[PDB]
Amino acid sequence: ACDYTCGSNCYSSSDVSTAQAAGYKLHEDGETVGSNSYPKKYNNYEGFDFSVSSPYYEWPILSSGDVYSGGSPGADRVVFNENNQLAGVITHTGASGNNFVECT
Ligand SMILES: [Ca+2]
Repeated sequence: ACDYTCGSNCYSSSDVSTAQAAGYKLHEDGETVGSNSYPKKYNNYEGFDFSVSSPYYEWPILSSGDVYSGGSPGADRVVFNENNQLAGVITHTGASGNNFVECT
């Protein structure tokens, strides 16, 4: 089964854990990767019920299972906070322009 489903993408807890670890390390190092510069600050304008406190940061999680290294980031993102706590997994799949919907 999928622990998280973003549109047609299936993710296991292992996959979110791995993506989060990479994003958080970049966060600690003050570094970013890709043309859009990830990890970047996540603003919760959609008002998703996370039980972890802000600030929040978004990092791409890839359907391939590969850790994001540049190139196309796809539509899915792992949201983590300043204390390296997982807030959730979101996606642009099925949302107009910059809206996000939560993975199921
Ligand atoms: Ca996987």
